[PDB]
Amino acid sequence: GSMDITRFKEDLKAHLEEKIIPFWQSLKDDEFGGYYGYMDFNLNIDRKAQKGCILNSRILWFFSACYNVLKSEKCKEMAFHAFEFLKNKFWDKEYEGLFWSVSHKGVPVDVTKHVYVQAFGIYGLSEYYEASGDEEALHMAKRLFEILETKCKRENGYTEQFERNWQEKENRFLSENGVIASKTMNTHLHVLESYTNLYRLLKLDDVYEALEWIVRLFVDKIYKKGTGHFKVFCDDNWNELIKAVSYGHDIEASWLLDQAAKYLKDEKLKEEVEKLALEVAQITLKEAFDGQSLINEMIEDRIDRSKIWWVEAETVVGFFNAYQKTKEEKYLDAAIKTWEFIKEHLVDRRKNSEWLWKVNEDLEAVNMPIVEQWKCPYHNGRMCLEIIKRVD
Repeated sequence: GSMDITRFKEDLKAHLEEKIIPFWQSLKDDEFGGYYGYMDFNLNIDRKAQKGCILNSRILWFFSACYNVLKSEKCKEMAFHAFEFLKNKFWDKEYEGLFWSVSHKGVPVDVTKHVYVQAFGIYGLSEYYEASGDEEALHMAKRLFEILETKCKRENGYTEQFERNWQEKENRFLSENGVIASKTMNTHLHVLESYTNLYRLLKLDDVYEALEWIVRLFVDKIYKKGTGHFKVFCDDNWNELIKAVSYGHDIEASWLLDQAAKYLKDEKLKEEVEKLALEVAQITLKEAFDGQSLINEMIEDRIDRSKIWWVEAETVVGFFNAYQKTKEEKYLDAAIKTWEFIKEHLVDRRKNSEWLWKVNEDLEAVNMPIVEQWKCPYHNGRMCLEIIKRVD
């Protein structure tokens, strides 16, 4: 460690406690349960917004994680609130697993079953089990795992979308030209993430084997060897639909794979994964870090240089992780620079706000919501919690 690293940690801990935690506490829906589903750019909450399951599971994970790391009793209470809504409204009592979305009152809006949603369920429920000891949370997380492995898994990865009763259907995620992507890196990344958390807490052999399997899938099929980049949207055989790179997903995968590797019982695979993770960090730094922050994506030869909140959050963690593994100061410098960028350009200066969704390539704010089904406390909250955990 160092003086700079110690002060970096102290800065992030203060930010988490003084900005992020109180903001998300204010989204608690005491009328119908869970958390309100939308807040616009002008900081207006739409209490009647539909509630996404992934957003609720991310809030569940976040408050549970805050308790597990900081021991805030209030955060545990906020986690309980999210857990109640998951159990009561998002959990399908008849066919099991988690609905895609419900109304603000909890009425099912979209009852289809997506692997992306089930994975975040496992991630949040396992974290909540650690926080609370609630065996019901454990049971649901285990059942989600069993359903993914026995109903959704195929030889080359997971089929990603199902009817409510687990009959498979075509996926819902589309390429930029509107073609359905049957295999997506993002869905499979969050399976990996959730299985790592589940194994961390349960050490069960079935879970271990599935963790190793999805890690191997990333090494053998999803990673583009030597390039530092993963495939993004693919057909059913992991052939790319478009030449595309998502730099935020790359750098997130780098440290999530490195994290999974710590549990691997195969030393040869562990060595390969650690090498892969470092290659991704090195190339991300070289290609996508512009001196102050990370750009977003490149589709064919078209580069999006917008600065997106979650991309910058994952960059801080991914580069700090690379520093820890290599002791190369360039990664530390990039991590702290990216945080200073976030502080100056993405942390909302208005009262009663949090982080902006994005600024454009000229660092101008763009009208986007502060809270939405896809904008959560998980990426930025986890950035803070990871540094707090990692710095002694």
